[PDB]
Amino acid sequence: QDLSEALKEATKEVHIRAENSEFMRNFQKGQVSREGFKLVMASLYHIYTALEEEIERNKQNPVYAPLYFPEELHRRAALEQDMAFWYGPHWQEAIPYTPATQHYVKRLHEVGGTHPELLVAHAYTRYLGDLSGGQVLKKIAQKAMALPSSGEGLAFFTFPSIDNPTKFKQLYRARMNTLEMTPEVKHRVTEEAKTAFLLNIELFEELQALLTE
Ligand code: HEM
Repeated sequence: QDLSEALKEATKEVHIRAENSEFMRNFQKGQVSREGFKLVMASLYHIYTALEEEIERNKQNPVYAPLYFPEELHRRAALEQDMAFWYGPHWQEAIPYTPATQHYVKRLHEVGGTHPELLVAHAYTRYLGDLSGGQVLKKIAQKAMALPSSGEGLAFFTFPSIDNPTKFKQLYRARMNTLEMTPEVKHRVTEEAKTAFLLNIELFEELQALLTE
């Protein structure tokens, strides 16, 4: 069984749970405020910072290297424009760093430092999602929050070096299938992908509590 297929199978059920999180329902219903959006976006800032720092540490390692697409995928410079937009010039000393965000960053550093062969799980989970449901979330954000088509505030959702997200995703899946793959690596990669989804679910449960409690 191809890694891309194995991953899709392993994560299809938790994906259902992820897209039907309370925070995400509210999001999809058009019920998303400036405050909430700022929270989530700050949290993603720390997360992709960690992910991308670990991608860079392992860019020449053959267990990840074929998935190394900084120009097309990396989100950090984008998230920097977005933080400046949402939090202002001094956003670096403004933005929150929640405990669930930290738990996520911490795992990212463990994977990147000790188990680089799983790093694919974490890039899969985030980047492919961004190129799928992220695109739908983007249109909802624009309508709900009156964000202009020029794109300010939504750099995270914008992939100017990818012309066709669908064909790119196909390319990425195919590449995933060229990684050296043993049963031990395949099993563990698909477990880590599930953990990645859970980390995301936990982040959203925490953001939603913060918006109420
Ligand atoms: C309202 C929220 C969401 C919607 C509407 C949504 C929608 C989608 C749709 C329609 C696809 C299929 C596209 C294709 O086959 O190429 C997809 C794939 C994916 N999504 Fe989501 N999604 C949402 C949230 C999430 C979250 C929170 C994550 C991860 C944290 C995520 C990760 C992925 C991944 C990794 C894939 C690729 C599956 C694969 O083709 O192997 N999605 N999503």
